Amino acid sequence: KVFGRCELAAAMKRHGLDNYRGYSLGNWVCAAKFESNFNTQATNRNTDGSTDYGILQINSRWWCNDGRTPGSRNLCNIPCSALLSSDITASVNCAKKIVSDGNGMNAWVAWRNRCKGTDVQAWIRGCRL
Repeated sequence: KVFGRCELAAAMKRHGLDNYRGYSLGNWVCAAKFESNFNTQATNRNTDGSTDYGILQINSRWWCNDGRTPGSRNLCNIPCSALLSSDITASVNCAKKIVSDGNGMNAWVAWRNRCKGTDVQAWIRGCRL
């Protein structure tokens, strides 16, 4: 599914992402915009055999179980396929762990390249949630 800008903002807010760990809602919306273009089915296969999944392009190396190494890593305790659901619950809950892992939102390259240092409030402008 491809979310609308404010539709996603509303959903993320519903899941308590607004100001989570000091990161305003606009940061999360901006991140999704440039990581997957608001597409929950977005998948990115890296040249290392790993894959980034979903709306927030979470990498399979550490955060989910893709069936190749059960019992290993999988810090979010979920099958990577769960990150491809139209229901963003899994992606959001896993993102909360990622953002608390010590590198803030810098764990998302698209965010650090196109969102960081900008007025992310623009991403929720007109949403009046």
